[PDB]
Amino acid sequence: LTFNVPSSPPSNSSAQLSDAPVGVSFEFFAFPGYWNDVPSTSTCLQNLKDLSGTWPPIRIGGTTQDRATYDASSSQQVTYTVANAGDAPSTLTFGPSFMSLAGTYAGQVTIGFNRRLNNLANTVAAASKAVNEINSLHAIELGNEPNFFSGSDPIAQGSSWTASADYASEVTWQDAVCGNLSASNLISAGVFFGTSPMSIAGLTAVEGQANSYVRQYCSHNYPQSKSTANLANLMSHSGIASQIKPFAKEVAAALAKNKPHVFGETNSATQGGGGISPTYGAGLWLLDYVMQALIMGTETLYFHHGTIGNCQYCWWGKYSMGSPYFGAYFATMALAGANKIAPLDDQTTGYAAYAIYKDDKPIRVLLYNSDYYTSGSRPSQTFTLTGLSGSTVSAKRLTAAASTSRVDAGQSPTVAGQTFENGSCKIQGQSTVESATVSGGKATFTLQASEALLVTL
Ligand SMILES: *[C@@H]1O[C@H](CO)[C@@H](O)[C@H](O)[C@H]1NC(C)=O
Ligand SMILES: *[C@@H]1O[C@H](CO)[C@@H](O)[C@H](O)[C@H]1NC(C)=O
Repeated sequence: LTFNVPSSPPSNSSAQLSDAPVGVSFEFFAFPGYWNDVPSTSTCLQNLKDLSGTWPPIRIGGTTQDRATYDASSSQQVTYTVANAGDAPSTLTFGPSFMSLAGTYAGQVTIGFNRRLNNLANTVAAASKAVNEINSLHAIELGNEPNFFSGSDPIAQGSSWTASADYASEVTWQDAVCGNLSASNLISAGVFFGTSPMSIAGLTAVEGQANSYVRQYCSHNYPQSKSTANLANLMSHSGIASQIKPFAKEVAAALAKNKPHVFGETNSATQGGGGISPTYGAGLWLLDYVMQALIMGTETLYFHHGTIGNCQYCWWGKYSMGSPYFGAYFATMALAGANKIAPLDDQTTGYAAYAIYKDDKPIRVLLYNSDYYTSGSRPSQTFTLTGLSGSTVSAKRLTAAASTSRVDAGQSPTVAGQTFENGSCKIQGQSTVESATVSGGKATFTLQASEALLVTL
């Protein structure tokens, strides 16, 4: 199989990309623990900034943002109790210094505040403090996954919680927050899990003049639950194309309002992840999902990091690295300084090829073999690229022993031979770069099942 690399961006290219499309979401209550108690956080984020030149954008939110109340007179960043360190708190408070800690991050920061408890004055005070403390503030969410609120939540005001109820609530909360802050272009609106029963298409229809308050429209996407866990299905190249397709309408609806779309919270599987979430294959999902989502028109994807020590989809923890970080790293490397990406394949098979442009010139090609592999002879697929200049190209390979490979259990993936230190996220090992001949403007590469290859032109 053979892909031509066009000399300028194809018609099915992505829009002009963000300086750092691969971002990170941190569970609200846990954010200070990530900054204070998890030495890998600093280095894992610095490694990605080292590739792209831009700090990964971050988002601080999740279900616990709708369990949280702002305490203007607390000198604590976050105050809560849990019976078991693996549990998320049922209630918590956060001080101004929570926003101050967010404000120490140099990359774009999105922070999520509470709408479920209907404490509008308290959320307005939190928003004003966020604007004062967070120089790199990007956006503020007013409620997380409002599609999961019910008639028993304060925000529902003793009436059924419907899509229409949410959309009207969001307009009122956008107007109150922005009116109080004399602000516009600030709110990360929707924040919906999937596209039903609430959608960006429905919300945008209702926003009217409240769109000037919106910074971006936000979707959450988790392809699987612990119950639908299937690693082959997750990482499948054509399966990813199907999986994201319902969001195309959402992206269209945001961009029609001249507002970017984001996946402001996304990861492989729900409830902190299941048995497939810590695997290399989940990293390969992440890599390909990022590329397809950006071509679809999303600006940024923010990959969720949950309870410290009880999070299967996390890129890192206190003591160990996670296989999925390799997908985030490789994605960041593929996109670094790039203006555009285009799909060279038709997304009907397991095999992907993407041309990556800078200044409307092809600079890299990303190749992906999504075939699932755990035992026996490992299959492979040859990829031929045409329209190349020169005598030679270089490549870096992402591989591991198996689709199931976990860093714990000692089957760390490698990115061009390198790994990341448990407990620090420091880069380890000698980088190996592959060479391939160019003859008649053609080069051929071989990817084993469950591999990716980044070719530099
Ligand atoms: C600001 O917030 C309050 C709720 O605290 C709301 O009643 C009021 O209408 C808001 N003011 C403006 C100007 O939007
Ligand atoms: C993108 O367009 C190219 C032609 O320029 C076509 O070969 C390829 O299949 C297309 N891919 C998709 C996913 O539309």
